[PDB]
Amino acid sequence: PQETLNGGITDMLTELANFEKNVSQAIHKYNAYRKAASVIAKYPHKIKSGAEAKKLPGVGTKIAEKIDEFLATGKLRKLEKIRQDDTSSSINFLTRVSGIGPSAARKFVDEGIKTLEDLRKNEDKLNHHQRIGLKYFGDFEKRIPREEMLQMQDIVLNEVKKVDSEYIATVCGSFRRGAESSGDMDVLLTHPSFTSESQPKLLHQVVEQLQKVHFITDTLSKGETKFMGVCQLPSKNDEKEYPHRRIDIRLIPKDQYYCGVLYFTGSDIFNKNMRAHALEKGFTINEYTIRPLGVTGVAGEPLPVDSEKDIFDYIQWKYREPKDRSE
DNA sequence: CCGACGGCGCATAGC
DNA sequence: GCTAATGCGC
DNA sequence: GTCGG
Ligand code: NA
Ligand code: NA
Ligand code: NA
Ligand code: NA
Repeated sequence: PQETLNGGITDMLTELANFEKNVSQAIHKYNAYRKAASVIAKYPHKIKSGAEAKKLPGVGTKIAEKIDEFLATGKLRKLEKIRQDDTSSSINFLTRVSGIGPSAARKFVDEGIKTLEDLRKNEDKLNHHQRIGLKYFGDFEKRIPREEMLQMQDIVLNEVKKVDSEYIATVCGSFRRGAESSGDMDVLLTHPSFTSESQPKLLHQVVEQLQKVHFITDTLSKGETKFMGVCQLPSKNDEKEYPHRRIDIRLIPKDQYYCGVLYFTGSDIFNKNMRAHALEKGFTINEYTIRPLGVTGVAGEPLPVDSEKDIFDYIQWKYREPKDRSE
């Protein structure tokens, strides 16, 4: 539905969500407000009262009251006040730097560091992740058009294959479901030599190749199974530079790969629905495995999985393509 | 009334 | 020095 | 903040 419907309500709830997470450090209220915003954003009517909204799952008595106040006055008193509170709006703002969470944002604002310029002048106080997040603050808040995702995928798959043609790499996330834009790039990597029961340089060799061709420009964190960093598409003769983008690469054991691909393809809602059905059929599906449940509820050993299809086959579901996995 | 609400890889105080 | 907890992001 | 056992 068009934002013209309940965009004022949804924006208000998301704003309240951020202050719960970033200022109050109340992650479950942050998720409460988000869930309310999501269910409202799906509702195909311009909401007329708090009681109407309360019929939706995730909207309770308090959000109903807030909606009544927003509908009658066009604002929320509590939101206006915290909006103009110098310290709270600064803590909320600083968490938009990757690497700055609620605790670091609080500590910063406590000692007078409230803006990006303040952070710039205080690099001594920033860890490595935070410095990168600052350097790319604007680029990281930009979306990635799908054409650029295809160009990024071209490079990633080419260089992975060049390191060892037995690697398997899949770009997941909404991109794999067909999305016209993406927030980051999520790469799932495996190799036949790497199983649950089997090697500490499998991920490193791929990261190193991507750094040697100057696709990966920065590293946020790197271990033996997860890389989080920054990359940038190459520009040409006299064209403007592409923004820097967030990329993650995870190395998964071959026998857990398609459980990983399924899970990191999503959507979140599809995942829950698929996991709901799997239970109803006697299986438990997590990020790693699919296991049968005994009649006492006791989980058995993980079943062999060799494609996404196998998982659908186990739970008597027709294979669905990623484009039809929105829910 | 009252606890759950996701769990885990990697970076960076307490002994 | 080692170990575990915590912040962080996803 | 909302849900549900
Ligand atoms: Na409700
Ligand atoms: Na942040
Ligand atoms: Na953030
Ligand atoms: Na080869």
